Amino acid sequence: STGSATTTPIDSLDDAYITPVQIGTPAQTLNLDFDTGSSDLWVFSSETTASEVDGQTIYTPSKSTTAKLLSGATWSISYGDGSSSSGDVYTDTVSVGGLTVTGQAVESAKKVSSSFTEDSTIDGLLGLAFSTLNTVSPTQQKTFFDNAKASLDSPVFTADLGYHAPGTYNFGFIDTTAYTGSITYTAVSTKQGFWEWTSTGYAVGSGTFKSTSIDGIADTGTTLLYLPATVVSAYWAQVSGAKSSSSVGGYVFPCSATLPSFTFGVGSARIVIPGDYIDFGPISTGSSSCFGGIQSSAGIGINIFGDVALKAAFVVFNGATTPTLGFASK
Repeated sequence: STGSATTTPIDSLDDAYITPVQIGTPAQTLNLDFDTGSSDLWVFSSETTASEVDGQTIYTPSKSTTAKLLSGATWSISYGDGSSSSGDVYTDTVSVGGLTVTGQAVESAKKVSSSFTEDSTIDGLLGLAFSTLNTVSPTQQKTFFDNAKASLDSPVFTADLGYHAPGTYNFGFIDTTAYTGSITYTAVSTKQGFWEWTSTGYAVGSGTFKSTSIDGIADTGTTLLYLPATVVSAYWAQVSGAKSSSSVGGYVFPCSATLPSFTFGVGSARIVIPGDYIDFGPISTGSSSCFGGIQSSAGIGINIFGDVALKAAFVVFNGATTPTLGFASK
C-alpha cells in the first residue's frame, strides 16, 4: 500500500505545516502537525477542557463506531519549546492520504498548554519519530508509520515541505519526479529515538565550505534551524546589523537586509537553503527588526534540522531494519 497527502503551511511564515488525517468511522478529519521529532498521535477532543479549546476541530470518540477505549492508558508529553499536553487513549482507524491503519492509538487530550490552545489551525500532532519515544503508559504504543510499515510497498515515508506553499508527505514510495539529481543517503542513530544524523559541514552564501561534523535531528515539527553557536555566528556575521538579542530570544536582523543562503552537507552532497527561507519577519507587528531562521542550539542540547532546512530538500525517512535518511535537492 501507499499514501499521499498534501501538507499546508499554517500561516505566511511557514511556522508549521498541517496535514489532513481521517480518524474514526465515519471519518472525522483533523488537521495534524506531522512531527518527525516525536512519537505520539494526539488530538484535541470532546474530552479536552473546554476553556483550552479555541477554534480547533475535535475528535469525538463516542461518535466513532470503531473507537475503543484503551483501558488504563494515559499519556503526557512535554516538547522542546515548553509546550505540553496529556490525556487518555483510544484505538481507532486512522487514514492519511489513502493509507489506512486499523487499531492506531489515538491519544485524546484532556489538557493542553496555552501554546496549543492559541493555535487554532493545529488540531493535534502525528508523531513520526521512533516508537521508543511514545509516552503512553503503562503500555507504550506504536506510531502511525510503525503500524503501517509492513503493509507499505517500501518501508519509507518522504517529506517534501514547501516554502510559502503546500507540499507533500508520501508513505510507502519515493516519487522520483519530486526532486532533482540524486538522493544522498546518510546514516541514522536511533539511540535517542530521533532521526539523528551527522551533516558533513556548511557554507554561508558563496563562501567556502567548512568540513565539520554536525550531529542533529531531522525534525519536521520544529520551525527553525538550530545549529552550534560557532556556525550561527558565522552566518549572521554576513548580515549587516544582525545581532543576538537576549530580550527577543535569538538573532534578529534589519528587515531591510538581503539574507545570504546557507548550505549544509549530506555526505559529499550539498543542500542550499535560499536566504529568503531564513526570514521569519518582524519580531512584532510593524517592527523593522526581523527574526532569524537560523538560531543557536546552545542550551537545547541537540542540533535541530527543522523546517527551514528540510523544506530546501526532498527528504526520505527510510525505516528499513537499519534506518537511514536521504536528501535530494528539488
